[PDB]
Parts: sequence; structure tokens; C-alpha cells
Amino acid sequence: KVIVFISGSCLFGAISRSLFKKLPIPYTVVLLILGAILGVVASNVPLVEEHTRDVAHMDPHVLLQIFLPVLIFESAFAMDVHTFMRSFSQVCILALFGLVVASVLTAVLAMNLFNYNWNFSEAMMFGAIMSATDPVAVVALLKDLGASKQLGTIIEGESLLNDGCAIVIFNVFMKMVFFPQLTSTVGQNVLYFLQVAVAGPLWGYAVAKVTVFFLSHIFNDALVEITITLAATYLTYYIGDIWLEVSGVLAVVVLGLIVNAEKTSISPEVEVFLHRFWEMLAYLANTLIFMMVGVVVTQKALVAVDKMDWFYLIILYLAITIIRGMVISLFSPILSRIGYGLTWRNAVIMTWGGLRGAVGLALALVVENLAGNDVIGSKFLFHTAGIVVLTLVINATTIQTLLRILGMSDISIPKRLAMAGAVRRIHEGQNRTLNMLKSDRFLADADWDIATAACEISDPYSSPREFADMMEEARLRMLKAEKISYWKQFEHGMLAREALRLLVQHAEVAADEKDQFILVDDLKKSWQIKGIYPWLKRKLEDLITKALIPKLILVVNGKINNQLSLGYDVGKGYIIGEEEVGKIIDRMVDNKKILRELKHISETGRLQVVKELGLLQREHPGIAVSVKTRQAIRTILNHSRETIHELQGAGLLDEMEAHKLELTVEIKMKRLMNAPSSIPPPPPENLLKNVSWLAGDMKLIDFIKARASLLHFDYGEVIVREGDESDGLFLIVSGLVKLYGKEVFEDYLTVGNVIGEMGVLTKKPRNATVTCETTVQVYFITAEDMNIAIDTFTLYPSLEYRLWRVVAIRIATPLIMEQMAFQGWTQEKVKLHLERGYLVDLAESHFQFNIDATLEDVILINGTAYNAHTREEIRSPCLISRTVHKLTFQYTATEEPRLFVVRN
Amino acid sequence: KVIVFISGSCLFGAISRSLFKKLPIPYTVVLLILGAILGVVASNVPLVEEHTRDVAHMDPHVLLQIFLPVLIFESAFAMDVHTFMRSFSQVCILALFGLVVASVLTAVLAMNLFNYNWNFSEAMMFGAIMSATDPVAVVALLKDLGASKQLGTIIEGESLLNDGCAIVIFNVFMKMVFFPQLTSTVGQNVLYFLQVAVAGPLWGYAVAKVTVFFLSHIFNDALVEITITLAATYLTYYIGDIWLEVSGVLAVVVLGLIVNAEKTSISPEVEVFLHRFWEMLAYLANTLIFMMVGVVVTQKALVAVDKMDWFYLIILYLAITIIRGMVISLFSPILSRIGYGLTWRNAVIMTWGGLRGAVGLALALVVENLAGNDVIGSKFLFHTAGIVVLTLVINATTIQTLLRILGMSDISIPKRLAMAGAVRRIHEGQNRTLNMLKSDRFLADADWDIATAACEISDPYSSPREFADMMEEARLRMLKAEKISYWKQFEHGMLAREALRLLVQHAEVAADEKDQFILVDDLKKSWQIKGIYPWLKRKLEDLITKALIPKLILVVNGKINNQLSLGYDVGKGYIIGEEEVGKIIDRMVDNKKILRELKHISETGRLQVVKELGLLQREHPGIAVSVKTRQAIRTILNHSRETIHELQGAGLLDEMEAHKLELTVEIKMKRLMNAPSSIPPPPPENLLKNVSWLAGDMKLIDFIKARASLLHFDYGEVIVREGDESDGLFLIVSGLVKLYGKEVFEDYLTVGNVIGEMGVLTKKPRNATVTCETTVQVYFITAEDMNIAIDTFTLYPSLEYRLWRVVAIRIATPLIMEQMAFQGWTQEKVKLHLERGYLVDLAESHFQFNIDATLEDVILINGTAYNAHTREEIRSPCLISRTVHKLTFQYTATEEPRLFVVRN
Ligand SMILES: C[C@@H]1CC[C@@]2(OC1)O[C@H]1[C@@H](O)[C@H]3[C@@H]4CC[C@H]5C[C@@H](O[C@@H]6O[C@H](CO)[C@H](O[C@@H]7O[C@H](CO)[C@@H](O)[C@H](O[C@@H]8OC[C@@H](O)[C@H](O)[C@H]8O)[C@H]7O[C@@H]7O[C@H](CO)[C@H](O)[C@H](O[C@@H]8O[C@H](CO)[C@@H](O)[C@H](O)[C@H]8O)[C@H]7O)[C@H](O)[C@H]6O)[C@H](O)C[C@]5(C)[C@H]4CC[C@]3(C)[C@H]1[C@@H]2C
Ligand SMILES: Nc1ncnc2c1ncn2[C@@H]1O[C@@H]2COP(=O)(O)O[C@H]2[C@H]1O
Ligand SMILES: Nc1ncnc2c1ncn2[C@@H]1O[C@@H]2COP(=O)(O)O[C@H]2[C@H]1O
Repeated sequence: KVIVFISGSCLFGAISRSLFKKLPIPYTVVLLILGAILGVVASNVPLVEEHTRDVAHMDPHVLLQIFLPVLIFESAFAMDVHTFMRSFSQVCILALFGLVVASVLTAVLAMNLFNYNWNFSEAMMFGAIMSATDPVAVVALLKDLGASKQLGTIIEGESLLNDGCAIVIFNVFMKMVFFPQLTSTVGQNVLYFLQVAVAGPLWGYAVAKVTVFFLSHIFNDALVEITITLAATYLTYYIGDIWLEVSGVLAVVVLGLIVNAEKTSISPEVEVFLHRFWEMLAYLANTLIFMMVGVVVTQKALVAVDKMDWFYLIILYLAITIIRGMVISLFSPILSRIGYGLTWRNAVIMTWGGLRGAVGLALALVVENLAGNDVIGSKFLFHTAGIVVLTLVINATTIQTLLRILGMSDISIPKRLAMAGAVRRIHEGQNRTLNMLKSDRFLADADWDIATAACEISDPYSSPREFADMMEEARLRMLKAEKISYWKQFEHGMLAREALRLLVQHAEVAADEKDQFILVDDLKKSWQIKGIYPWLKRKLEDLITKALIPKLILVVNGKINNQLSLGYDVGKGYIIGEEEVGKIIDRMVDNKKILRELKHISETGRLQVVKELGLLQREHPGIAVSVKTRQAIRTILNHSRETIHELQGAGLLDEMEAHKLELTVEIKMKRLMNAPSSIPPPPPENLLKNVSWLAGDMKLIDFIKARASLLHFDYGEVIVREGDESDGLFLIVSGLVKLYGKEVFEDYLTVGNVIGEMGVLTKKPRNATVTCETTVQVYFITAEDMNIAIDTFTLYPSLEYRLWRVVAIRIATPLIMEQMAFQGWTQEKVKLHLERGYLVDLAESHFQFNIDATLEDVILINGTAYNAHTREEIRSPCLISRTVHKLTFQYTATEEPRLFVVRN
Repeated sequence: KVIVFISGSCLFGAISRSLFKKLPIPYTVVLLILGAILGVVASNVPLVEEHTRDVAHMDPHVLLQIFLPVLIFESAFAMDVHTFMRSFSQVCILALFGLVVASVLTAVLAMNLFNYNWNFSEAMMFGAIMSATDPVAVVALLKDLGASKQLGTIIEGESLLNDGCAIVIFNVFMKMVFFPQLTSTVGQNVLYFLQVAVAGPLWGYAVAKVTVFFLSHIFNDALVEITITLAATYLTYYIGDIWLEVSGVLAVVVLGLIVNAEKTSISPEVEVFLHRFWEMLAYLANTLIFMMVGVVVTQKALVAVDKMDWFYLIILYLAITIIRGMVISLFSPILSRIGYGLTWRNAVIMTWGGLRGAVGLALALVVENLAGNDVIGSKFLFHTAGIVVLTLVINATTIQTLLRILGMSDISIPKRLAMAGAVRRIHEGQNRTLNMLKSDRFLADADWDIATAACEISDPYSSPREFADMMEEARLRMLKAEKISYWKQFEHGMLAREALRLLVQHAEVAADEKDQFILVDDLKKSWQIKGIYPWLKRKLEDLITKALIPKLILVVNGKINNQLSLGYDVGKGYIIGEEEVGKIIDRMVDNKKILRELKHISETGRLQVVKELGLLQREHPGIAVSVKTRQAIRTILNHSRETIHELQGAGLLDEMEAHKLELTVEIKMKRLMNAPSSIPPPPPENLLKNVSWLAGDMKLIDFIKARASLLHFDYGEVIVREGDESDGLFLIVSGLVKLYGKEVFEDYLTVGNVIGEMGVLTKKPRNATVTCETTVQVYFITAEDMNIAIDTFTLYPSLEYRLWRVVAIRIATPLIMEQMAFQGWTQEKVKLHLERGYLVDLAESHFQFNIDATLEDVILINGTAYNAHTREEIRSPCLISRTVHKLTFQYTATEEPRLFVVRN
């Protein structure tokens, strides 16, 4: 029976972990102490052994085959993959250097200390045991303190490589030692080394790729993805183990880091459930193994205790600390030379960053059980248990005190100021809500002292050199204002998460250096296509059965395209940022020279950044249109979600249907996320011109031979000025313009509109000024082209009637929104319901039209009319009231009357 | 080796669920078909048996000990406990009657059909097999259709009791049959029946209570509770099994229904993760066992196949359908008589609601494996496999077609109308957002036809008799009008989930009957304390070591209080509802007599509902104050969460601190759940008068003895009328009043204020009219008591200073909000910063006060003043400008001058 032992183990771990949270020490030593407690009954009363002897002696196979894979997999499952791959090369080379030197320096101290009959193999055993690492406690406490993000992820990163290489070296040397009958030739050894090296990782890569491709074909299902993920993970581990006894751990590590690298094709509930399940398994295993070593070491290491061994325990700690500090200090210059160097504070927290854990204890138990009836294994356990308990119990306190005195974990002034402002905002919000609650007529019998005292909220926190200090304060104000503007810019759905993280990383590293601002060379290389990728691009485009080659090449290009997309929008963000510079920095500033130099560097950055964006869009337009479409879809769907949540909160519908509406918009989200990243070609300009307006006339296709200029106007170029003679005409084909006219009005004209309408109709000069806020492509149309079009209309003036209706809309809408006869009319209503209309020719009516009940809206566009009863001479563009039912018009060649009629 | 079989089972189940989910048939038969597929290779190629013989013959013990508990537990875990206990007695007694009559009517058909050497024991075997039920597919399809919640939950309800009683009867009869050496005396049988009937569930009740009490002591820890809940469930099952081989299933059922009945003391992530985990385990077991039976039945039932057996499988289907329909039809009148009758549509869908599942197949395999080398077990398996495969596949189609033709699952007109209105609201919102986005100067190069084509959204759906029809339409308009008002009224956090569910159930059952409105007798018994509970309350009040008795009695009272709170709460909701009736029903109505009779019946309902609410307040006030405080806490917390979400959306802070803020509001929420349902005593108003206003002066203690009227004024009672002589004075002690005064103003006055100040100070008649909108308790203070107060003022008139400051604020605040010298001043600011003030006696200054820079605010409360330079005769209550620096006052006994001064 083993039920009582494991159940009590779970209960003891639960109570200890829950209780011992106030102190900064990890709870695990309590478990260890509990094991030592069992030691005393492990010497006295037989009832405990007969209930614990079966669990006291697991076969080593179950330990090395079950506990190691799950712990190593969990250590590799909670990673931030993007931050890890930001600096993967540096951390892996530093980790491999550290582990090889820590392994090789153990032999000299082993021979200088013990002077026993211990070969180099025993030294390798000891070095493999002592080099294990555990980052859980330190990363948990630094998240509790919130010092830095890249620090925590690299700290949790290198422990994976340390543990993997340690178990590899241990296991090969262990097969060398305890089974000497095996072949130990150099050729077989290098074959074993290379085999797994090149295979296990690629085997895991292949299985991860095929399982994520299979997972990509699942929509709105709940069970199959978890079932298939668990099955794939186990099958990968089993195949890896049956191939090589060692390679399974590396295979599951690579599988975990790949599957954690994908989040877009899997629903959020799936990975939060998977994270919870795996973390629970790891916690259970950790508690069990720590209590296990605690109970076994007391009964085992009772006879090998010695004072010289205690002195050895004292000196191995100083040895490991000094060698780790020395190696990180001497490879610090190499880290500085590569361009990813860290500060001396980062070095000194690297000095105390080491922490052993469960994996070293596991390897200790398994090497004991392979050792068998010998005092040497008990010696190993005594050393490793002593060193791990002392190193963690003093390491936690030392790092806590070190960050206390050095104070890199202290929060900054801007963030605590913002937190205090938020607290005060919440305070007066609840104050005014309470004041509203006072006036209610149904809650007057309730007291308020307990109500206020139970709902309080508080923050958890609680000379030229003068010119330099004040400009430093000013740059701090500028940087906090810009990053909060960046957050606001991204919260309306207008940016991407990766773009946000890269941009705030750039801002933070720019602000870290003294008197250093945001710079663009980092942005330049962020959008620049460097590395071996252009080399392989040139190779693939030069070399181009056969069917496998081209398809992959396509998505290969897409990868590069994806990169460029990110670059484009991050530059886009900076534009908005510098836009805020133009509208914020003029208020909190107090000095003139500092203000003007900050403005000056602002312009210089702006003019430096506009040009390369212009060239990248001028050579690669499909990327621009694709990311713009992604932008538009993201923002409109985000606002749709916000307004459906508002309508739910408005109480106009129950939440049961809202629970399906959110599913509908969620499947729309995940359809968007798997966007056609393959770049769609921009639509043809002539095709867009044909689509934009109902050009049913074939002479309009013949008008392409009369209207084909493709003229470009750059930023700020005024096209026409008011008062100029109406000679030309323009059709916009690329860009957006702003028109100012005369009260006064401002309009925005996009692609697909005609300009110069009144100058041809009324033969009047220019009256409104148009400006272009970007490079714009336009077609040039002459007055001779207008005459040719008028000839082409012949019996049926299609475009003439269409433009008459259009100009009627542009005249009517301001007076509709201004007059009291139309109040509450929206832009869409006046742009949609007014389209159903036509014109009446006055030649057939002898310039005498009778208004009846069928007519609903009559607007005089041009000409002068007279009332048939009061002889009221009215002129354009006054709106005609419904009182008049008959009008008289004079046939004037200089000003032909124009009227619009709307039927019922 | 068995890895390949189970892995292939997982893959085949996943691919079948992915590929067949479009059709309304369950995927399970597909699995069954795949089992038959294996059958053919199970005859020919030896490579499959050697890969499946180890899994072809599991020991029956592991099946009956593993697969049954997890399946029955999962059937008991996804339940809705409140609707389950709404009609527990009815559903359990009907389930018991149905299962016993299904059992006993199998022997007659067994003897009339087989005519074999089968004892009554074989008949009970068959009846235990065939009576199993499985509601998963039918509840899934009806929840896809969304016909009725109570129907689906009760149909999921009875299957648990059916399966539990079936496995109990099977197991006792199997122990009787295959092990005849056991004792079969009546005494031992009845002892076993008693120890499985009542001794079982109480053990699970005790373990659930102790584990939830243990769980209640942990706040903000997301790991320990999972690893303790799973251990508790496993130990419960193990102890239940070792105590008795049968009762373990009943114990785990009762544990599941208790733990699912608690949600408040456990974080939501815990139960969503636990539901996902357990449901995944049950799905995996179901798939495995169905593939198992599909493989085994082909090789086993190949030799016993016969056509007359096929006729038998035809006739058993008809037998079960006719007996089930007959028994439910003949116990329908008991349901009608008990007050929980169902419609004939409910009866006819109850006829076809039967559906077998995995449990019957499990019992079939285990009875075969106990049978061993015999043809009778293969006979059993052939019958049960054939009947389940025909019944489920044609039952799904028949119920689908039946709901298609009868149309109880057709959605109503109002809800689809509301869905269409919401769709048009979403459409106009996205239209205006698109119009706004068109004007941007950064997205001009983006097309819109794919953009519009990627954001479409649509609904998933697509004479006196005339007087009766139109009043039916009017009452439908009314009922939707109120229920949407009820949803809105809950949405601001002003209700409770249980009260909402009970109220909407009452509204739905009121709307179910034709021309029937909402009633109050149902509401009356909803808040009425009936049953055996008041009888045991009387017994416990009569009867009252010793220490165990009183404490439980206390929480016993608390349970009663809980019920009353809900009653009070639901009553409050109806008041809001009737308020909406006063402001809605007057606009869609078109007829006069229907409108006036609806108003009349509404008012009769109002006058009927106010009186019992008033009494339940008058004998039990502490419940009222407790629920009012709970309401206040709920609404302020909800609005604080909304405004912190808005401030996040305003782009003023990042989400990392928002995580801490939502953690803080969630711990405040669970502290609200920690608020004692035990009723706090109402505060003693005479004792609390010192808290309401400073009563440290002993003359105020004497004034407490001066006036102790405690008079009650009912609803709508005007206390004083304007123009009446100033004879008395009032201090409110319980209630809220509305004061209308003269521009004109409306004020709301609560407990803790003094009225009638101007009638004593200025000796003027009443100018404003006060009304009380409820029953109010007040103290009567005379003008002779005002002369006693004149004696009390003495040298230092502190109470006079306080009331002078109060009336100064009263005069100033509308003047502050109206004058242009104070723009943007809030009520809190003018009520807080103006408190730091005092008065200066003009007698010591000879009625000549000099204004300096120290003074900041000067307001003339009363009297007439004159300027020292311009001789400007100014009078109260005009605000004094800062231009005047000296004033003269005339000593007049009729109107003594009074001014308020504020120091800097
Ligand atoms: C994933 C996470 C991590 C943690 C965890 O999951 C979650 O991991 C899981 C996994 O990792 C599990 C382990 C996997 C490996 C398992 C190996 C298993 O060994 C085998 O277990 C068999 C079970 O039927 C037999 O052994 C019996 O085991 C019972 C349980 O302890 C004893 O109860 C019984 O003995 C009886 O009671 C005790 C004594 O009175 C007598 O021995 C006898 O009356 C034994 O019976 C066996 O048969 C004979 C008697 O009937 C011999 O006595 C023999 O003993 C011999 O000598 C040794 C013992 O002295 C034994 O090792 C050897 O084989 C034998 O020849 C003995 O075993 C068998 O025989 C033995 O091999 C062991 O039981 C449990 C075991 C460790 C598991 C324990 C629980 C775990 C950790 C789980 C744990 C929760
Ligand atoms: N209200 C208006 N809205 C949009 N465009 C206008 C409006 N009024 C005038 N225009 C355009 O501005 C042009 C200015 O010169 P034209 O008169 O040649 O032709 C005019 C029209 O094309
Ligand atoms: N602006 C005000 N706000 C609140 N209460 C007032 C206001 N003006 C007058 N009152 C009260 O209304 C009472 C009406 O009669 P009295 O003049 O006796 O005393 C008066 C005050 O108590």
C-alpha cells in the first residue's frame, strides 16, 4: 500500500505551500524538513517503514524516465518565445561556455579535496550533479518585484540548456561507468554524439510542424485539439526514447518550444487549460521528489557524517560562486563586443542568479540507486543535499537584500505618478457614484460608514548643469507622454502586439542611455532585410520532382513580406508619435532654447523617416494595401465588438445571444489572423476607374485616349487657386485631398471623384482651394475633352445628369443640415435616400412645371425662377418651399435654369 | 503492446468527430462501424490480433471499477443544481417508478419470447441491461435548438437516477447469480439494502462539507485547490468502494452534485478547468468503449446470428417504446394533480426522449466476461448492440422531424425582432465607423470591396375575437417590454442571479397561459415561509454537550434570512417593473378601453404588492438594511470596474497594473460574498444621533429629552404647506423626503438634517412644500423648543453656527452654480471646501467690518448692508463682489444683518 504516503504528501505540500508564503524563502525546505521529521520515526517505530518501504525504493528507471521529462518539459513550456528568439544565440553560447567550464573545473577540486580512489569519471558525476539549475523561485520573486522583462526571460532561458547538457553528459558518462562492458571507441562515441545532435531536434521539428498543420484544420471544436496534442507529445517522447535513451528529453524540449511559439491557430482556452494541467503535474512531481529525498537522506546519511565533510560543504559553495562569477565576468567583454552587452548591475545579479533545484536531486537519487550497496553514493547525497539547501536558503535572502540596496527593482517616478492619478480618478468616480446613490428613494435606510470603509482603494506602493538637469526632466516628460500615446494608439485596435513590443523595447533602450533620444538606425535595421535570408533569396531566384520547389518558395517570400509588414506599421506608429509631438510639447515646456531644439530634432527625425517609407511603398505597394486592409478590418471589427458589448450593457438584449455573437466575431478574428499574407497585387488604375463610377458609355473608354496623364503632385502642392480661369479638369486616381471652400466648409475628397464641375457648367472661375497631403496621381482633362464628352452624350446625357445630381447633393447637404426644415438627418441618410431622383426637361413643358403631390423634394441648382402667383423672384441655391406649386422660368442662354425633382 | 490500438482509437475518434459533425446523427455509430471494419481483419490477418488480443480481453473488474464511475460522475457533473432542486421530488419519484416498471415488465416478454431455460434472474439481467439511458446527444441537440432550459435539465436529470438504480440492481443480482455460494437470506439482503440506501450518501455529504469548509480558508491561490479536490474525490471513491462494492457510484454522485452546487467560494477558473478535464476524460472513455464493442461483437456474434433473432430485435424496440409511452402517459395525471403538470407536447417528446448509451454497453461486456464460455452472453451482446444501434440513429431523426413538424423549437417573433434590430444597430455602427475611417489621411490607398466583403454580419435565423387578438398582441408587447426592462435593471448590478432566474421563470410561466398576466400569489408563496422548515423552527424555538446546540441554530436562522432576502429582492424588482409600466405602456397602445383596464389591473397589483412589502419591512428591518447595503456595495463595485476599464481604454495606463486592480476588485467581490447573511441589528437611531451629528454638548443630550415624538407619516403626506405660520420644527430620524421650493428648485432630504430653519431665524411663514414618498419617522420640535434652544445657545451658539453654515451652503450652491464667477464647480467641491468657514460678530466691530486679503468668501445671509464708498444699499441673498472692502450695517431688531466669512 502506497496510498497513504502519496495522499499525505499532497496534503503536506498543500499546507506548507499555502502557509509559508509571507516569508521570501521558498516553501520547499519545509518539505525537506518534513522529510527529516519522518527520519526520526524512520529509526524507531516499524509502522512507518511498513507503510513507506515500498515507496522508499522505486527502481531508478521510473525516476529517470518519468520525473526528468516532465520537469524539463515544464521548465521549457512557460517561455516567452519571441523574447527568447530575440537573443537566442548569445544566451546559448554563454550557457554552453558556462556549463563546459563548470563541468571541467570540478575535477581539480575533486582531486584536491577528496584524495580518494575516485577516477575522472567520479569527477564528471559530481560535476553533472552540481551544475543543475532551477529558475522558478528567482523568476517568481522578480515578477513579484517587476524589475525587468528581458532579464527574467533570459534567466529562465539558459537553465534549459544547462539542464539538458547536464543530463546528456551525466547519462553518457553513467553508461560508461556502471556498464563497462559497452563499447567505448571514439568512432561509436562520435556517431552517438552526431546522431542525436542532428536528428532529435529535426525529428521534433518535423512532428511539431505536421501536428500544427493538422491542428490548423479545426474550427470551433473543443476536445480534438487537446486529445491530439497530448497524444502527439507522448508519441514524440516514446519514439525519442526508443531511438536514444537520452534524445527524448531534447526532442520534447524542441517540441515544447515550437508549440509554445504558436498561439494564433489555437483557441485561448486550449492553451490556458494546457498550461494549467502541465503546471499542476510539475508541482505534484516536485513536491513528491523533495519529500522523497528528505525522508531518505536522514536514514541513509546518518553514518557518513564528518566534520571534514562539513568543511567541504562550506568550501564547495564558495568554489561554485567564485567560478561562476569569474566566468561571467570574463565573458562579459565578449557580450559587450557583440552589441548585446549588459550593465554591471546585470553582471552582479548574474553573480547571484544561480539556483539549484529538483533536477540535481533527481540525478542524485538515481546515481545512488545505481551505486547500490556502497558508501560513495551516500557521500554524493550528503554533499548535494547540504549544498542545495544552504545555497537556496541564503541565495534568496542575499538577492533580496542586494536588490534592496542597489534598488534596480524600485519603480520609477512616472509610473507611480500615473498610478496615483488613476487611484484619485477612481476615488472621485466612486465619490460621485455614492453621491448619486444618496439621492435614490429606495436605499435611504442603509448606513454608509461600513459601505465606504469596505470599498476603499489604495495604491500597493504606499549653470549648465542645471540646464542639463532640466532638459533631462523634459526628456523624461517627453518619453512618458509618447509611450502613453503609443499605448492609446494601439488600444483602438490600430496596431499589432509584436509591433508594440518591439517599439516599446526600442523606446526603453533609447531612454536607458543618458541624454539619448529615440533613434532610427535600429528602426532602419528593423525594416532592413539582412542576414543569410537575402543570400538564400538570391540563390533561390537564380536557380529557378519539380512540383515541390516553387510552392514553398512562395511562402518563403511571404515570410520576408511579413517582416516588411511589421516594419511598415512600426514606422507608421512613429509618425503618429511625432504627430503628438506637434500637439503636446508646447504646454509643459518653460524654456525657449530647449523647446526649439526638441522641435528641431523632431523635424529632422520626421524628414528622415518620410523618405524611406515613400520609397518602400513606391516599390512595394501590395504590402501597403494589404496592411491597410488588415488595419481597416481590425478597427471596424473592434468597434463592432465594443458597440455590441455596449448594447448588451444597455439592456436591449439578453446575454445568451451575445454569447453566440461573440463566437461569430471570434471566428471572424481567427479568420483574419490567418490572413492571406501572400501579397495581393494592387488593382489596376484603369480598372479601378471603371469600377468607381457607372461608366456605361463606351466613349468613356474612348475618353481614356483623351484623359491619360498620370500626373504626380507631391506633399503640400496646391493644385488650383481660387479665382483662376476654369481651363482644365481632373479625375483623381490615387490619393486623398482636402478642399476648403466658402460661411466656409472643409471637405475630404478620395479616389473616385470629379473636380471642376461648376467651372464647366456655369463657366465660373475657381472658388475653392484644394491641397494634397501626400503624393497623388491624377488624370488631366481639358475643356476640349469636356466638349468631346458633351458630344458623346448626344441624346442621353448620362454623366451630365449624374454630375448634376452629385452637385445637387453637395449643395443640398449643408443647407439640409443648416435649415430647420431638416433636423436629425444623418450623412448616410441624405447621401442614400436623395439618390432616388431625376430631372425634368423644361423645353417640353415650355418652361412651366406644375408641382403635384407626387413630387417630394425640389431643389433649384441653377437659374432664376418666378412664382406664378406672388411673382417672387427666387435664385439659386435657395431651397424651394412646398407652398409654391407653379413656377415660371425665363429661357436664358447665359444661365439656363436647373431643377431637381424627387418622386414619391 | 497496446500503444498502437489506443493511439489509433484517439485518432479515429478525432477524425470522426471532425468529419461527421454536420449531420444530426451522433458520430458514435461511425465508431461502431469502424469496429466492424476491424472485424474483417479480425478474421484474416494475424498481425492485428497480436496487436489487439491484449486489449480484446480486459478483466471485467477494471471495466466495472474504472469506466462506470467516471461515466456516471460526468453525467452528474454538468448539472444545473438550482433547476435540479426546483423539482427534485417529482423527477426522482417518476424516475423510480419508470425504472421499476421497466425492470418488472421484462420477465414476461423474456418468457413469452425466448422460451429457453432462463430463470427470473436472467430476466433481471436483461432488464438491468436494457433500462440504461444516455441524454448527451438529445440535450446537445436541444441546446443547439434552444427550446426550453427546464425541459433539458430535467431530462438530463432522471438519467442519473435511472443509471444508478440500474447498476445497483444489476450488481446485487449478478452477485446472486454467478456466485451462488453467497448468503441470499432476506435479513442479509435488507441489511445490505439499508446500508447502501442511507449509509452511502451521508458519507459523501460529510466529506463534501468538510472539504468545502477546508477550501473556504484559501484566498488567492490557483493551484492547491485542484490538487486537493481531485485527491478528495479519489479518496471518497476508494473508501466508498472498499466499504461496499456498489455504493461507491452513489457516493461519488452525491459528492459531484454537492460540489457542483457551490460556485461562490471557488474561483471561476478552477471550475472551468475542472469541467474541461473531467469532460475530456469521459469523452475518451466513451470513444474507447464504443470502439471496443464494435471490434468484439463482430468476431463474437458471428456464429449465433439468426433471422428469428432479427425479428426479436424488431419486437423489443416496439415493446420498450410502447411500455415507456404508456407509463409516462399514465403517470402524467399525477404530475397534473401535484401542480407540476406538463403539456401534451412535453408528453409526446418525453415518449421519444429515451436514448441508450455507453453504460448499457459496459454492463453488457462485463456480464459477457463473467458469463465466459457460453452462448448466452453472446446472445445478450447481439441483442443489446442491435437495439442500441437502431434506436439511437432513428431516434435522433424522429425527434428532429417531430420538433420540425410540431414546432415547439421555433423561436418567437419578439426575440427575432430584437435580433434584427440589434443587427441593424450593428450595421449602422459599422457604417458610420467606415465613414469616419474614409476621411483619414493615412489609409487612402486601401480598397473597400474586400474590406466590406470581410465584415458582413447577419442573423443566424435567416368583432370581439378581433378585440381578443389585439389585447393578446398588447399583452405580448407588455411582457417583452417588462422582461427587457428586468434585464436592464439587473445589468447595472442592482439584482441577484437567483432572484433574476426566479423572476424570469415566473414571467415565462405567466406568459405561457393564454390571456394570463403576472400574478402575486406565486410571488406570495415565493417569499412565504412554508414547508416542514417552519415546523422545525417552532420545535427548535420550543426546545431551547450544550455548546453544539445554539451555534447551528444561528446559521439555521440565517438560512431563513437568505430566503427572505430573495423574496424582498424579487419584490423590489417588481416595483421597478411597475414603475416602467407607468412610463412605457402609454405610447404603443392604440385603444382606450384596453389601455385603461391594463392601467387599472396594474394599479390593483401595485396596491396589492406594497402592503406586504411594508409589513415585512416593519417586523423585520435588519434584513432590509442588510440587503440595501449589499445593493450599494454591488453597484459601486460594478461602476468602479466599469470606470477602470474605461480609464484603461482612455490610454492612461497599461494593462499590467490593471491586472492588480482587477485582482483587488475581485477580492473585494469575494469579501462581499463573505458578507454575513446573518442579520446585523438596525442601528439605534437615538444612540446613532451622536454619530449623525456631533452631540458632545450636554445641552444636545437635554434636547434629546426635549423632543421624542417619533411620529409616522405615510406615503404622499404633505407635512407643511407654503404660507403657513411658522409654528413647529422637525428633525427627521427615518426616511427620505422631497422638497419643492421657489426660478424653482427640487431637493432630496435624508436622515440627519434639520428643517424649518427660516421660520425660526427669519420668523417667516412656510415658503417651500415638503412631501414624503414613504412612511417616515420624525421628531416634533416646537417654537417653544426653539426658545429652549435660544437658552441653549448661550454665550457660544454652536448649533446656531452649524445651522447658519448649513443654510449658507443652501443659499450659496444654486448661486454658485448660476453665477458666472464660479463655473465648473462640482457639488462635492462646494460642499467640501466651503466647510472651512466661520462668522464674525459685528457688535465688537461696531457694525463695521473691514475686508482684507485674508478673507476669501463673503456672503450676506440676511440683513441690509451699505457700501462705505458708493453707498450701495445691498440686500440678501446677493453675492458680494471683491471690489467692496468696507461695509456698514444698521442695528435692526427686525432683521439683524448676517454675513459669512472664509479665511485664507
Ligand atoms: C506522474 C506522477 C508522479 C508520481 C506518480 O504518479 C503521479 O508516479 C506513479 C508511478 O511512478 C508509480 C510507481 C510505478 C512503479 C510501481 C512498481 C510496483 O511494483 C510492483 O507492484 C505490484 C503490485 O501488485 C507487486 O508488488 C506488490 O505491491 C504492493 C503495494 O506495495 C504490496 O502491498 C505487495 O506486497 C504485499 O503487501 C506487503 C507485504 O506484506 C507482502 O509483500 C505482500 O503481502 C506487493 O506484492 C509483491 O509480491 C510478493 C508478495 O505478494 C512479494 O512480496 C513482492 O516483493 C518482492 O520484492 C520487492 C518488494 O519487497 C518488489 O519490488 C519485487 O518486485 C518483489 O519480487 C511484492 O512486490 C509487484 O511485485 C511489484 O514489483 C509498485 O508496487 C508500485 C510502483 C512503485 C508505483 C507506485 C506509485 C507511483 C510512484 C505513481 C505516483 C503517484
Ligand atoms: N460643395 C462642394 N462640395 C464638393 N466640391 C465642390 C463644392 N463646390 C464646388 N466644388 C468643386 O470645386 C471646384 C472649384 O472650381 P470649379 O468651379 O471649376 O468646380 C468646382 C467643383 O468641382
Ligand atoms: N435652499 C434650501 N435648501 C434646503 N432647505 C431649505 C432651503 N430654503 C429653505 N429651506 C427649508 O425649508 C423651510 C421652509 O420653512 P421655514 O422658513 O420654516 O424653514 C425652511 C428651511 O428649513
